[PDB]
Amino acid sequence: VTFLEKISERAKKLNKTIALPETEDIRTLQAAAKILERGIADIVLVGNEADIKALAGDLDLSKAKIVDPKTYEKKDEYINAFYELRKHKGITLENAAEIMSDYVYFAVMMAKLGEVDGVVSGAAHSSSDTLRPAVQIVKTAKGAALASAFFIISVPDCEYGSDGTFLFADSGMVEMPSVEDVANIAVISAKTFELLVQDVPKVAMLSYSTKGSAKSKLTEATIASTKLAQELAPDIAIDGELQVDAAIVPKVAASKAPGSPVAGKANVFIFPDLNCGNIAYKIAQRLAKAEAYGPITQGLAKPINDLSRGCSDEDIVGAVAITCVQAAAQD
Amino acid sequence: VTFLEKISERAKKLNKTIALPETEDIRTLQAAAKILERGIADIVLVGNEADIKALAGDLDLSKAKIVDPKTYEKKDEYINAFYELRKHKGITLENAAEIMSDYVYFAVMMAKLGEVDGVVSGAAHSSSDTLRPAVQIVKTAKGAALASAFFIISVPDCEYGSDGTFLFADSGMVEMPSVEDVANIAVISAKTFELLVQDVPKVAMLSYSTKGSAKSKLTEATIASTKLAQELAPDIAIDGELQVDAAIVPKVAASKAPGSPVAGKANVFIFPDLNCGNIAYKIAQRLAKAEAYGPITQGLAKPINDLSRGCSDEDIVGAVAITCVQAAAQDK
Ligand SMILES: *SCCNC(=O)CCNC(=O)[C@H](O)C(C)(C)COP(=O)(O)OP(=O)(O)OC[C@H]1O[C@@H](n2cnc3c(N)ncnc32)[C@H](O)[C@@H]1OP(=O)(O)O
Ligand SMILES: *SCCNC(=O)CCNC(=O)[C@H](O)C(C)(C)COP(=O)(O)OP(=O)(O)OC[C@H]1O[C@@H](n2cnc3c(N)ncnc32)[C@H](O)[C@@H]1OP(=O)(O)O
Repeated sequence: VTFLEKISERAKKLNKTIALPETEDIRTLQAAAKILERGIADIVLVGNEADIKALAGDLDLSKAKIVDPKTYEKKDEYINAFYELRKHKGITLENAAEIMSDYVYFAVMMAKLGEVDGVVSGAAHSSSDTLRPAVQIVKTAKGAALASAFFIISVPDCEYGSDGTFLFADSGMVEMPSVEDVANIAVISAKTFELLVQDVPKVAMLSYSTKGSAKSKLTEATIASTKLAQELAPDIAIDGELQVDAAIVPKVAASKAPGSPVAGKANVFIFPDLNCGNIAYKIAQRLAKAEAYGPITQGLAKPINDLSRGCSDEDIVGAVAITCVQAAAQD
Repeated sequence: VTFLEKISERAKKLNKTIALPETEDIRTLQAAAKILERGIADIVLVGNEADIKALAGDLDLSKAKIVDPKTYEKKDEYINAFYELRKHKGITLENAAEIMSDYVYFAVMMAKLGEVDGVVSGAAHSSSDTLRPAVQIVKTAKGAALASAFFIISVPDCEYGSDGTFLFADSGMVEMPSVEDVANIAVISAKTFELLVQDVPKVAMLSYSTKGSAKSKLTEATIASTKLAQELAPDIAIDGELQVDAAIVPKVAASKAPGSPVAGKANVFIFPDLNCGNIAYKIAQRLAKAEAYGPITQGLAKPINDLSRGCSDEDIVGAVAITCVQAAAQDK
């Protein structure tokens, strides 16, 4: 039972390494130490040993590496690395001596420079601002035209989706996707779903309309995205426009949506905009009592995930596990 | 059902009259028979008497009034009214004659001109065909706003909303409402909610943002719609922009929207557009197990309601009752 227990039992086998820059926060050190007791990941604590000494009390962070930006033996490599990408903005060479003191920035760069598989922060830092440094240093992947935030949504006592589990996107970051984002989000989401849920993605591109039923500007920015998509990733099951019932309910799909590759079996939900995306996930979580995991970022070169201002050592452990499974994508 | 049980019993004490123009469908007659038996409404059957009786069988329709558009007292008045209503659109006197021979058109006119309180149709007939006359003839209450479509949404084992009961709008009809449309749907939805559910409305103008947590044209529109609504109806509890969790989860409301007159106890959800509105209702119904009632139309000067292909005679009975309660906005 449970997305996250499955995810961490797979991370235990991937042997990925994640950086944790928030070493002046307690729950982070609890995570590291739990992470290592369980074999979920090797870990690098970007921080300060003296500071961490009187934070990690009855905890064993021995197995974990400790890296200090202002001491660490490749410091000037990381600074050179940073200045080169950011120099286009009129930022000086020593101004990389700023920014690259941030354990966050330092952590993110270790990932880029191959020294780590991914990074997880944002526990008491800031939830829009882990993304910029991730964007500054790492940026998008390959067939990733953009990025995205998705949620995993597991509905209890549920038969629809992948035994109750869906990916919803974008439900967390991208506010007004174009026809071409909704496109690219659909494709990235299918691969993300597939890696993380280990089931065949069947993508419903959601609307108030089911293939024909209504016609407006919105409906036109959907069928469009369906068709663009159906054609970037032709081996992928994609279909639209589909209402939620057509998408997941077969007996409805068997009137509204005959011969659909997805209608009736959908397990990925792609939303027109973040109003729809966010509203929908919250309704799933709060009214349908779904467990929601996210926001999780997709489409970056290395997985860098941002946390929530109020969550537990046990949550951070799980975020790290998810990131490990994401890093498996590029093996 | 339990929403619909309370509505049905209210209907009995309200003594309203409802036209049922869909007389060539026996569901309509089975409903109308149960409606008169149960004392829910008075009924006008628009249609041919011979034909209606023939088809009735042993249904007790003796307490219903039958009205023939081809040979009713007020035919000519109704026709001239429709011409007057509509001549500015090219409709001629001759056109008006023919268009008002329609039983639905004729029923909606009966409501406009006071001879009935409301109309229910559309069970084996497209909606656009119930809503076109509704909107052409009866039109919007005062001169204002627009007709919109709401759902009553009842989530089981839920303490949020009004014991798990919500109104969602617009989740079935208006596709791309302007800022003003959204503002009007908020005010009208609040009144609909208070009437039908009988609890104090707490209206959340939904968004992915709560009270400044993000900023886009999506968010500026929700805020604009929120503030106009607050001018339109200063005495209604209306807040925005609010995410859903802020709208209904007291603990989230406290950090995201402290001091809100709505956040944490929202019972009315107002959607940016029909993508959001429809996707939301469908997820509530399909994934949260909620019983959904709708689409029901609000904002008309008189309550006209359109059914759907798969209604039972009981589903129609219930809709009549719903319409009787919507018609008691007048009463007081
Ligand atoms: S650490 C474990 C916390 N619990 C969970 O992970 C369970 C699922 N998460 C949630 O229920 C919600 O995310 C919580 C944290 C309970 C509440 O979230 P909010 O409603 O405040 O915010 P949203 O879920 O709508 O997400 C948007 C907010 O998240 C931050 N953010 C934006 N983009 C990202 C990405 N890509 N990755 C991580 N965080 C991200 C922003 O702060 C954003 O807006 P706020 O100003 O914080 O409201
Ligand atoms: S007899 C009880 C009817 N059903 C219920 O009350 C249960 C809740 N409603 C539903 O499950 C759905 O409403 C049904 C009809 C089963 C499924 O319809 P869709 O899934 O295709 O459509 P939506 O629910 O998204 O509703 C929009 C449709 O309804 C028609 N319509 C527009 N505006 C109105 C108003 N104002 N009143 C009644 N119906 C209205 C639209 O035409 C649209 O498509 P149609 O094919 O014509 O119904």
